Amino acid sequence: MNIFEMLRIDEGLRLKIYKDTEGYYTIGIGHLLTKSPSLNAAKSELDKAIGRNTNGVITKDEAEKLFNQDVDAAVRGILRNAKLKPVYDSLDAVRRAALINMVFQMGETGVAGFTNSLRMAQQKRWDEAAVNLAKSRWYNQTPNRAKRVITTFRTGTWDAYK
Ligand SMILES: [Cl-]
Ligand SMILES: [Cl-]
Repeated sequence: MNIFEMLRIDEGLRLKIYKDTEGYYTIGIGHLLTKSPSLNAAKSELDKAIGRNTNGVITKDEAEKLFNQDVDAAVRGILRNAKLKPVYDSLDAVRRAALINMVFQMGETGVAGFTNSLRMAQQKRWDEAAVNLAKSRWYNQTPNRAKRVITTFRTGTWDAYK
């Protein structure tokens, strides 16, 4: 298990534009294209991202390409964030993947507002963090995923993903 396989499981893989759980246009392995309700807009963002006229359809390789970029960006976002970096560097490799997952799903910003959970984790108070993380819109809107991510953070193992 690793970050790539972990997110591939949580996000799935779709080669045609689709709407995510929030109703926004997305493609591939959870690559958000736009918050706009315009499909044309979304198609515009897709073509720009891929470098061709896709007509809203991409290949597997193109999808995996975007995924790599997205993961890399996520990580760099964490390291560049003052709120995040210290937590990240305090963690073991498994829990680090849990935090990348969250950023990938919700943005640096969104995650940096789990301040309290962030602090407990820094302190290695796993159970408490777990409970606090669950008191969130995140958990109530996508509970199965959120549970997987939260057990990961809490235990430091890949159990939820088996
Ligand atoms: Cl892009
Ligand atoms: Cl879910």
